[PDB]
Amino acid sequence: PAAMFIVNTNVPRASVPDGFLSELTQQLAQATGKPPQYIAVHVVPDQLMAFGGSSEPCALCSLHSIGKIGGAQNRSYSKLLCGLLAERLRISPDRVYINYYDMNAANVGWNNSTFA
Amino acid sequence: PAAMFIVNTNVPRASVPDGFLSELTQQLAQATGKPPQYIAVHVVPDQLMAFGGSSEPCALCSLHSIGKIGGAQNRSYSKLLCGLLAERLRISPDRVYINYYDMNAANVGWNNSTFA
Amino acid sequence: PAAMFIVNTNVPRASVPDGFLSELTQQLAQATGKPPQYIAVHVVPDQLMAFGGSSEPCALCSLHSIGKIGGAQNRSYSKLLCGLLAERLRISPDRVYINYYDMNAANVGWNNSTFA
Ligand SMILES: CC(C)C(=O)c1c(C(C)C)nn2ccccc12
Ligand SMILES: [Cl-]
Ligand SMILES: [Cl-]
Ligand SMILES: [Cl-]
Ligand SMILES: [Cl-]
Ligand SMILES: [Cl-]
Ligand SMILES: [Cl-]
Repeated sequence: PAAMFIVNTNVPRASVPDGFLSELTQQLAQATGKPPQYIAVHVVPDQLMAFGGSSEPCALCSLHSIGKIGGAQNRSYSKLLCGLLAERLRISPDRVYINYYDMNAANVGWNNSTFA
Repeated sequence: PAAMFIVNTNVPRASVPDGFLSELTQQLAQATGKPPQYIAVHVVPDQLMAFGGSSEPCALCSLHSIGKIGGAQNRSYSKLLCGLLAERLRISPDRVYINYYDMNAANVGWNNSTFA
Repeated sequence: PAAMFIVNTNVPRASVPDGFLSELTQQLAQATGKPPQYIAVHVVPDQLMAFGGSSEPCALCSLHSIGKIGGAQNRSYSKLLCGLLAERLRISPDRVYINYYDMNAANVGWNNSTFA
């Protein structure tokens, strides 16, 4: 099992609250049902980005996961993650995209091998 | 509908025009047939990169879109995007890769939900 | 053909050895059997990341390739790449993920066209 979440945003680094990586780890572990040991997170502030031609605060994110991806699940993840970006980074949820990827275990490397 | 274009390059931030993200937004809106509101753009300069073993200017890019991806369309997008990168960032078109992704609406989160 | 490898890490830039990009290019050319001219590499240090809730050294990587991706092949790449990250960046192999992508030629743009 593995899942990784990346958020790219134009919000300044100083605006990312202390503990944000830990919150994302914890809340994604809950949402996906995976042990937090297997969750990786990456937050990239201060980016040169635009959404709909506006450079107001926005985010482009991805969640790659071995399983636990699907229509209803992804709706739930989007409510969780957009809520966090709004409440913690002050980004409007209508200025967030999250791309979701269901990875085959054979296509995820870890510890000198793969999960297959 | 949604599309997102990301360009990672070793060219310096000062060499990225201030209007580039808007230029990309408008040209991609035209190319995909989508209103510009649905187009997001992310440019990442000053990267540590090599292309073919050389660190002359280069770009690694991706275009993710809900639909409007396919053999012929992608041939056309490559001309558009190579043209823009050549003119505005001074990158030779033979030092550009663009990975194309046709996303299912169910796998694109936006505004606390997905597009499905 | 085409292949591209990206490594995102929290390790500082100063700890990435001189010659690291060239080592990645050459080792990936050997591993994939593709000429180095077709291989692009991208290293992104100093990132805000966590792996398993910890911000000890870690890496999130991806290898996109037209072909040369599969169960056994990916195991082999993971041993190679984790080995390099361990010896050169001092990152433990159990704090590395590598996502592997077999791209269709029609979905890889280069030089005003695609590979199809
Ligand atoms: C024949 C073309 C499509 C090709 O494979 C490439 C060529 C030619 C010169 C064989 N150079 N090159 C550099 C980076 C990526 C791809 C290529
Ligand atoms: Cl589901
Ligand atoms: Cl996969
Ligand atoms: Cl098409
Ligand atoms: Cl998809
Ligand atoms: Cl294989
Ligand atoms: Cl593909």
